[PDB]
Amino acid sequence: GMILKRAYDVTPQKISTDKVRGVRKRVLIGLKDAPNFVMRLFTVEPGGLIDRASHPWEEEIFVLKGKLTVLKEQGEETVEEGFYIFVEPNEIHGFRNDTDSEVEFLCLIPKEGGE
Amino acid sequence: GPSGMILKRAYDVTPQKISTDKVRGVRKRVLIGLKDAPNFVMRLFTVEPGGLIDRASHPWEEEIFVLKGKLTVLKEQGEETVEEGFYIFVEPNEIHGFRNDTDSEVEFLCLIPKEGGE
Ligand SMILES: [Cu+2]
Ligand SMILES: [Cu+2]
Ligand SMILES: [Cu+2]
Repeated sequence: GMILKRAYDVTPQKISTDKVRGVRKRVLIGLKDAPNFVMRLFTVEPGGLIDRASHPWEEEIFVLKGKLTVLKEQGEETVEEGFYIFVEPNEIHGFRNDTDSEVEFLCLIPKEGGE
Repeated sequence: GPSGMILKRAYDVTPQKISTDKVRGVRKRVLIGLKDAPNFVMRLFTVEPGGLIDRASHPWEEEIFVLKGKLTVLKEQGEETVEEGFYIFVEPNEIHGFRNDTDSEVEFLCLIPKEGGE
Protein backbone atom coordinates (compact mmCIF):
# COMPACT_ATOMS: atom_id res chain seq x y z
CA GLY A 1 0.00 0.00 0.00
CA MET A 2 3.15 2.17 -0.18
CA ILE A 3 5.64 2.34 -3.03
CA LEU A 4 8.93 4.25 -2.46
CA LYS A 5 11.34 4.28 -5.44
CA ARG A 6 14.10 6.27 -7.09
CA ALA A 7 12.62 7.79 -10.21
CA TYR A 8 15.80 7.35 -12.23
CA ASP A 9 15.58 3.59 -11.73
CA VAL A 10 12.29 3.47 -13.67
CA THR A 11 13.14 2.51 -17.21
CA PRO A 12 12.58 5.48 -19.52
CA GLN A 13 10.74 5.05 -22.74
CA LYS A 14 12.09 6.75 -25.85
CA ILE A 15 9.40 8.77 -27.60
CA SER A 16 9.87 9.37 -31.31
CA THR A 17 6.86 10.38 -33.39
CA ASP A 18 5.99 13.02 -35.96
CA LYS A 19 5.18 15.30 -33.02
CA VAL A 20 7.77 14.25 -30.40
CA ARG A 21 11.52 13.76 -30.77
CA GLY A 22 14.44 13.62 -28.37
CA VAL A 23 12.29 12.85 -25.36
CA ARG A 24 12.17 10.00 -22.86
CA LYS A 25 9.27 9.31 -20.51
CA ARG A 26 9.24 7.47 -17.14
CA VAL A 27 5.86 6.33 -15.79
CA LEU A 28 6.35 6.63 -12.04
CA ILE A 29 2.77 6.12 -10.86
CA GLY A 30 0.75 4.66 -13.67
CA LEU A 31 -2.60 3.07 -14.30
CA LYS A 32 -1.81 -0.11 -12.38
CA ASP A 33 -1.61 1.91 -9.14
CA ALA A 34 -3.43 5.23 -9.61
CA PRO A 35 -7.10 5.61 -8.71
CA ASN A 36 -7.36 9.09 -10.18
CA PHE A 37 -4.20 10.64 -11.77
CA VAL A 38 -0.81 9.47 -13.00
CA MET A 39 2.73 10.72 -12.43
CA ARG A 40 5.30 10.81 -15.25
CA LEU A 41 8.84 12.19 -15.47
CA PHE A 42 9.89 13.54 -18.87
CA THR A 43 13.47 14.13 -19.94
CA VAL A 44 13.97 16.38 -22.94
CA GLU A 45 17.38 15.98 -24.59
CA PRO A 46 19.15 19.01 -26.09
CA GLY A 47 17.09 20.06 -29.10
CA GLY A 48 14.20 17.77 -28.12
CA LEU A 49 10.65 18.84 -28.95
CA ILE A 50 7.14 18.02 -27.82
CA ASP A 51 5.22 19.84 -30.51
CA ARG A 52 2.06 21.80 -29.89
CA ALA A 53 -1.02 19.82 -29.06
CA SER A 54 -4.09 19.96 -26.92
CA HIS A 55 -6.17 17.41 -25.06
CA PRO A 56 -9.46 17.37 -23.14
CA TRP A 57 -7.73 16.96 -19.74
CA GLU A 58 -5.61 19.37 -17.72
CA GLU A 59 -1.90 18.87 -17.01
CA GLU A 60 0.11 19.73 -13.89
CA ILE A 61 3.87 20.11 -14.26
CA PHE A 62 6.82 20.79 -12.02
CA VAL A 63 10.18 21.64 -13.65
CA LEU A 64 12.90 19.60 -11.99
CA LYS A 65 16.05 20.42 -13.97
CA GLY A 66 17.16 22.94 -16.54
CA LYS A 67 15.54 25.62 -18.67
CA LEU A 68 12.35 24.50 -20.41
CA THR A 69 10.90 26.34 -23.36
CA VAL A 70 7.12 26.24 -23.19
CA LEU A 71 5.23 26.53 -26.48
CA LYS A 72 1.92 28.40 -26.12
CA GLU A 73 -0.93 28.91 -28.58
CA GLN A 74 0.79 32.23 -29.18
CA GLY A 75 4.56 32.33 -28.85
CA GLU A 76 6.69 30.69 -26.19
CA GLU A 77 7.99 31.27 -22.67
CA THR A 78 11.09 29.84 -20.98
CA VAL A 79 10.92 28.65 -17.38
CA GLU A 80 13.45 26.99 -15.10
CA GLU A 81 13.80 24.43 -12.34
CA GLY A 82 11.41 25.25 -9.54
CA PHE A 83 8.57 26.50 -11.75
CA TYR A 84 5.22 24.81 -11.81
CA ILE A 85 2.87 24.89 -14.78
CA PHE A 86 -0.88 24.41 -14.89
CA VAL A 87 -2.22 23.73 -18.36
CA GLU A 88 -5.99 24.16 -18.54
CA PRO A 89 -8.03 21.56 -20.45
CA ASN A 90 -7.86 22.13 -24.20
CA GLU A 91 -5.05 24.71 -24.03
CA ILE A 92 -2.46 24.43 -26.81
CA HIS A 93 0.96 23.63 -25.34
CA GLY A 94 4.28 21.99 -26.18
CA PHE A 95 7.88 22.06 -25.06
CA ARG A 96 11.39 22.44 -26.44
CA ASN A 97 14.92 22.26 -24.99
CA ASP A 98 17.13 24.92 -26.57
CA THR A 99 19.97 24.33 -24.07
CA ASP A 100 22.99 22.03 -24.18
CA SER A 101 21.95 19.79 -21.25
CA GLU A 102 18.98 17.60 -20.39
CA VAL A 103 15.78 19.14 -19.03
CA GLU A 104 13.47 17.20 -16.71
CA PHE A 105 9.93 17.83 -15.59
CA LEU A 106 7.26 16.02 -13.62
CA CYS A 107 3.91 15.74 -15.47
CA LEU A 108 0.64 14.65 -13.93
CA ILE A 109 -2.64 14.10 -15.75
CA PRO A 110 -6.01 12.57 -14.81
CA LYS A 111 -6.11 8.88 -15.60
CA GLU A 112 -8.51 9.42 -18.55
CA GLY A 113 -5.45 10.68 -20.36
CA GLY A 114 -3.65 7.36 -20.05
CA GLU A 115 -0.18 6.93 -18.59
CA GLY B 1 -13.77 25.86 -17.38
CA PRO B 2 -11.26 28.67 -17.93
CA SER B 3 -8.55 28.58 -20.60
CA GLY B 4 -4.88 29.45 -20.41
CA MET B 5 -1.72 28.28 -18.72
CA ILE B 6 -0.20 29.36 -15.43
CA LEU B 7 3.59 29.33 -15.19
CA LYS B 8 5.05 30.38 -11.84
CA ARG B 9 8.09 30.04 -9.60
CA ALA B 10 6.91 27.82 -6.77
CA TYR B 11 8.87 29.82 -4.16
CA ASP B 12 6.87 32.93 -5.13
CA VAL B 13 3.84 31.27 -3.57
CA THR B 14 3.06 32.26 -0.04
CA PRO B 15 3.64 29.37 2.39
CA GLN B 16 1.32 28.57 5.15
CA LYS B 17 2.51 27.26 8.59
CA ILE B 18 0.90 23.92 9.36
CA SER B 19 0.22 23.19 13.06
CA THR B 20 -2.24 20.49 14.08
CA ASP B 21 -2.27 17.72 16.65
CA LYS B 22 -0.18 15.53 14.36
CA VAL B 23 1.84 18.07 12.41
CA ARG B 24 4.62 20.33 13.70
CA GLY B 25 7.51 22.04 12.00
CA VAL B 26 5.95 22.11 8.53
CA ARG B 27 5.03 24.77 6.01
CA LYS B 28 3.07 24.32 2.78
CA ARG B 29 2.71 26.17 -0.51
CA VAL B 30 -0.50 25.53 -2.49
CA LEU B 31 0.72 25.59 -6.08
CA ILE B 32 -2.39 24.38 -7.95
CA GLY B 33 -5.28 24.57 -5.52
CA LEU B 34 -8.99 24.10 -5.26
CA LYS B 35 -9.77 27.42 -6.88
CA ASP B 36 -8.24 26.21 -10.16
CA ALA B 37 -7.89 22.45 -10.27
CA PRO B 38 -10.57 20.33 -11.93
CA ASN B 39 -9.42 17.04 -10.37
CA PHE B 40 -6.29 17.08 -8.18
CA VAL B 41 -4.13 19.58 -6.33
CA MET B 42 -0.41 20.24 -6.14
CA ARG B 43 1.31 21.34 -2.90
CA LEU B 44 4.94 21.91 -1.98
CA PHE B 45 5.70 20.92 1.61
CA THR B 46 8.70 22.11 3.56
CA VAL B 47 9.64 20.10 6.68
CA GLU B 48 11.88 22.08 9.04
CA PRO B 49 14.66 20.28 10.93
CA GLY B 50 13.01 18.10 13.52
CA GLY B 51 9.56 18.54 11.92
CA LEU B 52 7.03 15.71 12.01
CA ILE B 53 3.91 14.71 10.09
CA ASP B 54 2.84 11.91 12.39
CA ARG B 55 1.39 8.63 11.24
CA ALA B 56 -2.14 8.93 9.86
CA SER B 57 -4.37 7.63 7.16
CA HIS B 58 -7.08 9.15 5.01
CA PRO B 59 -9.61 7.87 2.44
CA TRP B 60 -7.71 9.25 -0.58
CA GLU B 61 -4.37 8.39 -2.14
CA GLU B 62 -1.30 10.60 -2.10
CA GLU B 63 1.43 11.01 -4.73
CA ILE B 64 4.75 12.49 -3.64
CA PHE B 65 8.00 13.51 -5.29
CA VAL B 66 10.97 14.43 -3.10
CA LEU B 67 12.64 17.66 -4.22
CA LYS B 68 15.26 18.38 -1.54
CA GLY B 69 16.92 16.61 1.34
CA LYS B 70 16.51 13.33 3.18
CA LEU B 71 12.90 12.54 4.03
CA THR B 72 12.17 9.87 6.68
CA VAL B 73 8.99 8.03 5.71
CA LEU B 74 6.96 6.49 8.52
CA LYS B 75 5.20 3.27 7.54
CA GLU B 76 2.71 1.01 9.27
CA GLN B 77 5.72 -1.05 10.32
CA GLY B 78 8.91 0.88 10.72
CA GLU B 79 10.41 3.61 8.59
CA GLU B 80 12.67 4.26 5.57
CA THR B 81 14.65 7.37 4.57
CA VAL B 82 14.60 8.47 0.91
CA GLU B 83 16.27 11.42 -0.84
CA GLU B 84 15.70 13.90 -3.64
CA GLY B 85 14.52 12.13 -6.78
CA PHE B 86 12.39 9.50 -5.06
CA TYR B 87 8.65 9.18 -5.60
CA ILE B 88 6.11 7.78 -3.20
CA PHE B 89 2.64 6.36 -3.85
CA VAL B 90 0.42 6.03 -0.76
CA GLU B 91 -2.73 4.01 -1.37
CA PRO B 92 -6.02 5.14 0.16
CA ASN B 93 -6.20 4.32 3.87
CA GLU B 94 -2.50 3.32 4.14
CA ILE B 95 -0.74 4.50 7.25
CA HIS B 96 2.03 6.98 6.51
CA GLY B 97 3.86 9.94 8.00
CA PHE B 98 7.15 11.83 7.59
CA ARG B 99 9.99 13.21 9.70
CA ASN B 100 13.04 15.38 9.05
CA ASP B 101 15.92 14.05 11.12
CA THR B 102 18.46 16.35 9.35
CA ASP B 103 19.67 19.85 10.13
CA SER B 104 18.36 21.44 6.76
CA GLU B 105 14.88 21.81 5.26
CA VAL B 106 13.33 18.91 3.34
CA GLU B 107 10.97 19.65 0.48
CA PHE B 108 8.51 17.45 -1.37
CA LEU B 109 5.70 17.79 -3.83
CA CYS B 110 2.41 16.25 -2.66
CA LEU B 111 -0.63 15.73 -4.88
CA ILE B 112 -4.01 14.48 -3.75
CA PRO B 113 -7.42 14.27 -5.41
CA LYS B 114 -9.20 17.57 -4.76
CA GLU B 115 -11.93 15.82 -2.72
CA GLY B 116 -9.26 15.62 0.04
CA GLY B 117 -8.89 19.43 0.09
CA GLU B 118 -5.72 21.41 -0.49
CU1 LIG C 1 -1.38 -1.41 3.50
CU1 LIG D 1 -0.02 17.73 -22.93
CU1 LIG E 1 -1.37 11.92 4.15
